[PDB]
Amino acid sequence: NPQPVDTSNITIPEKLEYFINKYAEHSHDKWSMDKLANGWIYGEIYSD
Repeated sequence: NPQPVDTSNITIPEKLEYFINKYAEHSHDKWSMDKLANGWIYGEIYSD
């Protein structure tokens, strides 16, 4: 039985919000670079 531990009994510290932001630019940057490497094109219109 996969039992992830309960999560409602904890709250995110406020000091970690800046941290969450930073790792999110980290992830966005790596996602941008690797999709550019794979061939995803950058532009001003959304065309899959």
